[PDB]
Amino acid sequence: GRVIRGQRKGRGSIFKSHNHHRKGAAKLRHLDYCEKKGYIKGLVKDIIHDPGRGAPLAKVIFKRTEKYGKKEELIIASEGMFTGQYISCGTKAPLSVGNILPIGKMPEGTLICNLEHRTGNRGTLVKASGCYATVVGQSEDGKKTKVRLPSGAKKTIDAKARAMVGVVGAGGRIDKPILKAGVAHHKYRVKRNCWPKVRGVAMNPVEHPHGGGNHQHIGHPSTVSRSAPAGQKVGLIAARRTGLLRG
RNA sequence: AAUAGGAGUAGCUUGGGGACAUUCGUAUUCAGAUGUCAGAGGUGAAAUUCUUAGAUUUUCUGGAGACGAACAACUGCGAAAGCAUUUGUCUAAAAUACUUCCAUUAAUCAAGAACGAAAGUUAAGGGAGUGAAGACGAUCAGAUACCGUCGUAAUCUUAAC
RNA sequence: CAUAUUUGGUAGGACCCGAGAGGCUUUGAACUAAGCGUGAUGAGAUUGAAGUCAGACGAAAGUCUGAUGGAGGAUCGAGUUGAUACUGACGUGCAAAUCGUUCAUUUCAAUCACGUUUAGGGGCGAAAGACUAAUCGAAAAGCCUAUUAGCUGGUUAUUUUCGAAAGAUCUCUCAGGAUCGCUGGAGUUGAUUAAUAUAAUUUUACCAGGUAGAGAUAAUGAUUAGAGGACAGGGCCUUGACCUAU
RNA sequence: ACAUCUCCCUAGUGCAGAUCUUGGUGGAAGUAGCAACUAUUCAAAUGAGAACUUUGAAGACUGAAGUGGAGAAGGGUUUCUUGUCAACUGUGAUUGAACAAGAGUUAGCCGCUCCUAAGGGAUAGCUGAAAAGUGUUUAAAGGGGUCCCCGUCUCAAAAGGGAAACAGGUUGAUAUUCCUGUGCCAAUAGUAUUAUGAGUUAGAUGGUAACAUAUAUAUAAAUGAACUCCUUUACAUAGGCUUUACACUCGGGGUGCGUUUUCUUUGCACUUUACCUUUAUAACAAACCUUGGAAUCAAUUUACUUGGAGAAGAGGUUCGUUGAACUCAAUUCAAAAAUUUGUUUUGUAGCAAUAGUAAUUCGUAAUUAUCCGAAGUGGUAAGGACUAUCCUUGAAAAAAGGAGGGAACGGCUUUGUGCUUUGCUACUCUUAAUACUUGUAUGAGCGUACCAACAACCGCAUCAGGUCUCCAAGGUUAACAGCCUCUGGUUAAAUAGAAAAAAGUAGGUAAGGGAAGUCGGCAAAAUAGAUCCGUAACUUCGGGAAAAGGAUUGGCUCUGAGGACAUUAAUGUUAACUCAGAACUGAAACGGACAAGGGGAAUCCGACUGUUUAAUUAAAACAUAGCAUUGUGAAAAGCCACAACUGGUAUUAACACAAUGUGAUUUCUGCCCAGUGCUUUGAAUGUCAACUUGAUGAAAUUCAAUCAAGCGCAGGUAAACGGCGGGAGUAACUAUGACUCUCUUAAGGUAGCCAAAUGCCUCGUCAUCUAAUUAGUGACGCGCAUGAAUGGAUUAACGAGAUUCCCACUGUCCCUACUUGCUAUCUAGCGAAACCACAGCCAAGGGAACGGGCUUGGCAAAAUCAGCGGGGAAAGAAGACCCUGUUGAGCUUUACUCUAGUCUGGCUUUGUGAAACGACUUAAGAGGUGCUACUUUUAAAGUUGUUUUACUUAUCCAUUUAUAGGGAUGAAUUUCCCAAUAUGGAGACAUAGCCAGGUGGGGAGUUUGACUGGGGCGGUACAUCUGUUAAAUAUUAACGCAGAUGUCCAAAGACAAGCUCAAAGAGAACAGAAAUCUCUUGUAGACUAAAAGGGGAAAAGCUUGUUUGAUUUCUAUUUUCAGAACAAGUAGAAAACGUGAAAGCGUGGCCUAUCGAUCCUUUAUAUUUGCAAAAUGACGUAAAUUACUUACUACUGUGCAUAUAGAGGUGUCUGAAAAGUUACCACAGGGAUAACUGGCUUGUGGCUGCCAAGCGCUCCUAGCGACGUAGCUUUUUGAUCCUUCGAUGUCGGCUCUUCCUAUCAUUGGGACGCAGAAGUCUCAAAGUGUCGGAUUGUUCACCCGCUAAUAGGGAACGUGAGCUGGGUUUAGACCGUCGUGAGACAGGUUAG
Repeated sequence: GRVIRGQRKGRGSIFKSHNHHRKGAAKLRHLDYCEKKGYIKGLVKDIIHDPGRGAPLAKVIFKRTEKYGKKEELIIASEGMFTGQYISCGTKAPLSVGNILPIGKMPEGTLICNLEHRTGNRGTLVKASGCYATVVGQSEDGKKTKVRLPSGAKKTIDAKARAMVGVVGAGGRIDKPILKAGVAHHKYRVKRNCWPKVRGVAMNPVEHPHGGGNHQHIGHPSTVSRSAPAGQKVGLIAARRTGLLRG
């Protein structure tokens, strides 16, 4: 028939992300010898808003270890971070909020954010506003550490991999309801080309397979296998249970 | 200076009074193991139910929610509602004592206000057991009930009511 | 056998003309769609949120009342952007959608410009199969291509001679085809001896019949009456059936 | 230049036609027409000629959102002057944006040009046959530095960023650009001179401070390297406050003109001032500093702001506005004083009056005189300080600037080696100018007309269309509105004139009533501005709301309220306009024109602001917040793209991304996991692939064996798809049925809801509204076919929403009339088209069944002008409807066949050890019936295959400018101990390649018969068999009739032999109507496998005996019929037999039915064959023996191929492997075929009869009239398919006319069951009449009312170039039911 909207989205085109307002990639400090063996203290010089990210960025100054003068990083701002706050990063760094530490050096039940799945990958996990991970265990012979993702899922990473003490800024953001369609427009204007998000069942069956039927019938199961073709994967892929969640 | 009232001061006074943090125990439950081999659960009496893919039963780890038993009483505190693990913090309270201070401040109170079990509402968590609803097996003259097995909403916490 | 010409059949454009299409390679986003960057543009009025002040009452908690204040995808609203209705005018137009009057829109999901992105079973779509340059349920350009068409239309001087069928069989066959029938040409045989062969004809012989007719007293199926006789019903008598000729 | 007919060859060889092709041309026709946009007149001039050329005078208009200026796109000499009139300038034409000849656009400073962005193109790579797809990503690469330190490139904005020019003048046409004047900017090489200030005997100063300081012609010059850090460039929206400028107004003096009978100390015009001088100062909102030290809070804005983290106060300083303000400068005199203040005189601060304006005189073109005092409005624009909002915080680089840092450092003379130590003291900097040398030592290139539409661009064109941006006067007013005015512009629009009716169109206006109108109050009218009152139900408490409903409003003369300055609380000087009150006044008229809500009572749907079908569609559809759901923790994830490599989501990370469903609020969301889905666990486990492994054979082969997934088994899931019953009985009246019973499911509909845009029946029943209610509204609810995220139920606000009603209101209507403009009309001018077989009076007839022509009748006498719509089955477009095609296309599925995707298994890439598990080999032993022969057990001894695991170098990922080996809100630049692949992570699994099973409407390609009383459900008349239809040989059709068929049979076959059946009567224990037995009678009345019809009695039936001929081979034939096939038969023949005593009979069934090509498969069969140069018995039988000896032999490997014979099947049966769907559709045909008329018929409908049994007290017939029976008609409905599908416009209403009679009334009568009054049946009669509403889509129907009565029909179902568009019936949409679905519905609804 005619290609479905989700399949059309991957052709790239006008569906590339709206990066104009966005201030640079939010990746943490890279691992180095100074971080590995000791620690570095830096100063948070400014806090700035990014709208692609759910929370602010923090402009942090370190002094060039291999050379001379001042170097600026962009860290994700923890809640309770402030301008003129001192941030410490490294193996021998003290335990305190917003510090950047290997997960092995956290005491259990601590709350942390900006986890990395491998050492020096620069905070690839736990980046959204108000969010946090919990350390849920430390290996008896070391090397591994067990942490709990903000989904509630438990995962085991190497102890060497870094994370950032405390919770991400701008928490409770989802608690306010969306007031109006213009507010929704302003949100999508800085995000992605993705909206208005029209129903599939309304359309021609030709142009979305939930479509057709004189009185807008679905006419076929809405639960789809993950083994299905991409153009067939319009419905609920690999749906273990459907209906209202209960218990 | 009231066998009235208020305020003070004193004592390693008192107590499950209130709030916040903290911490322990146990059963239960889940997951990971563990060893068995036929039944195990369940009742007026059974069946529904679970079990050879190893149930029930044994012992161990790790997690989780829940509660605080026995001790514990013609026992304590609280305005009442209500309040029982450990320690800490912030708090209030009454009596006793007083050759301490005040000098009638009082009593009970339409109006108005605060707090107010259980359930109910609304939102976030959390959601183990228990378990309104609901589902089966019976029971029985029939039984939509008592009884059995399963089991959502709720019970728990925060935030409003 | 060779050769000349013919006519018929078959393949080819094959009597000329006619589709809807299908494939291949390019070209378009000046319109229009959605997105982006850089810029602009939006008379005038109306309502009067929060906060602030003042005053009043209230033991208290608190409550009122008047200003101030200046909120809102708030209100009306010229214009701008549209385009509801008059099924208005117009309907060989001023115009292959205009014009008049009415009406919606007017501070935001706003409007406008320019530049820019995404291209054909592809895009893009606040979904109507919408739009993608007077082009769309698959754009434009060129080609395979003179595509194919059992179907529609047309198919050109003269005289003379013979002159039909619209039955049949099989057919994914019923608007068609093939093959039979009927027709023509060409030849040969027979014929010329008033004949024999021969014949949509009768004659005399000779058969074969079961339709019209006719029948119920011949059978079958019906079917209306009485009469004569030796198992049953009614209330020793009567009714029937049943036999027998009608 | 032409012939040949003398003969003969050859051909692009003969036209009326093809909606033929091409070209020309007519009738239509001097007609249609030249109608947007308020208007021209007079005179003159030019010229051949003037309504529309030019000049003047008038009249007018555009009316600062301008037909006015400017600019962008686009055009491109269209510009301008000078000519000019063949054609053009839809009239005229002397005009011209036509034609001809020329002329004309001048830049260091305005743009472009430059910079980067969104973007684009490449290098580096890497893929891909290439083409291309990508773009730092596995690089030995443009800059700065005494060999070192940095670095992907490149194009991309004529509105972002971006140095630097203004004023006046001037041309026929350009001017920021030419000219005059004044400036501004960037560079501006070397050397030598000079002047300018610094510093020296290697870097100034003041100020407590914030900070300030060079005034040289010229504010020049105030040390500084590497290496660093900032800042400008550089940014949203909204609301007020404020400052300046231009604009606008008033008042005074000065100038000229204007009005001037009368009045006016009047009206108008002019009274000018730029950049540039870090312009100097003044002023002010801010910011900051010194002092100061505040609760009794103060300072303070429209707004709140600020303060011991130091406010008020006092005194400064800075920035920004501004741009001659103010002592600003000079001079003067007085005082300060060894430099400062006061007073006088000057000056538009320079630019600057010489330039501008109004003037004034004087002619070759020159002079003179003039040019300024106060203020107010708040319209533009900009800035400022602020304040608020975002689940959104609002580009970048080039370029420029500031700060940190502390590298480097006189000149002369001289040893030693550009470096170092000694001796000496105008020197070292720094701007500008000059001279001299060094290529020629200053200013690149492009654009610059005109239009910007009122004719230059796009629209096929001087097209009422479209087309971006800025400039914005006066009055009225809220006002950039509307109306009128000044500046500037224009009076051209494809024409004029004359006349003025119809008709048209744009407008007006109308008595009395007031929606009786129609689809609907459509249209039109009424309302309407402000100020003052007053404002309900209901409500999510915000709204409703300008609700509703009232009142007031002119002009004049008064009164009050609201400022600013300065004299000590009073007195003065002095302003803008707005409000409020009161008199008087008038035709109570007054928002006067001008703009300018109609409302209410309700129902229904969508909550809302939003959006949509460009040109028939704005909504009830879509979006939307809100609710809910699924998947995914990550480079080996989700989700998507690409051929490949590689991308995108992703500058991402669960408060996230992707995928869905529902759709504000409110209230809730019952049951079912069976079905169809999706999903969870797996060797116990059924099935289930390649490779692999073993067994077999001589091998090919043939066999087994193997934890693959999948399915299957077993769970989970309904806010997955979806679904949600039927009967009986039952209560002291009557009724119903809580209650009882029951079959049945996966569950049997719970909360609700209703004849609702949801109820077939149905216009359901009751109310209520009305006058009348199929409508509306409230109800009821066994509901064809309501109902719970298919979201149900309920909702205020809200609507270019759908619907009803009421009030005001009205020319909708009674019932039309009068009127204006513009047209029409007539003239002059210019001047088409569609259409057109030939044509053009009727009536009837026949006819292809409705004729303009034909036949017979009526008839029929030129030419026209103005109209009009009866006809030309008028025009058009190859019927969009319907049917048909072995044409399509679109769409869907559990149609057929695939396939991208995807999962899983296998092999390669793919290495190295260790442990555990098996096999094999070597060592030692053992056992057996005569110098000679054989076989077995044990080592975990030696080698090898497997499972587990460790290791990394393969491989893969990540990371960084590839930066110390491991262990205890400053500033950073010239340990100790242990140790001796860029870094981690993953890793022989991935991955990739190649195979393989599975999944796979994501995508591809395709199929979805025929007959057919149209199409379709149905049937088979589609292969067949009987009788009959069938008309006496035979032949013969229909969806003719009555039927049968797809077999059955080891006997029900074959032969022989014997027998006679059905029945009836008469008899016999149990025993009867039927049981068995007997006698008599018995032409078949039985039976013959099965249909129906034929035939059959010593049988063809029944019983019995023997058997398998129901056998092999072959003809001639007969049937169907081609006289092919197949199938069925008949008569024989050649065999072998079976049976009978023999004759004989037996080649299936007593006869007429019981069935299937090619290709393919399979088993039979053969002294017959083949597998392509040869062979496979067998060296057989002989001889020979040095050997490639020599003869002679019917019988010769596996496998495949044949040949002949069957069988396995095609029932759409002379033989495709083939489902749905289109109201999104297209094409080819079709009157070979529906829906429309007509036609035939008249079943059905309607009308009229005949009769005589009854009814009519009594009485056949006054009136009736059955049971019966005859006609007529086509206003009924049918039957039909002759006519038309290259089109006869598909219902109804309105309007308008005519015909009929089968008369309802009026006229004349007849009869009566008739006393009259009536009334009833009836005849001549078609002259005349036959109505208002309510309800409808409506013929019809049905109320209410009038009437005098409210008859019935025809006219192409009267009447669409007469209208209307409500309805059936295009494309959008809704609900129910049905369909898995897409979709469907003479089911309902809205928009077209």
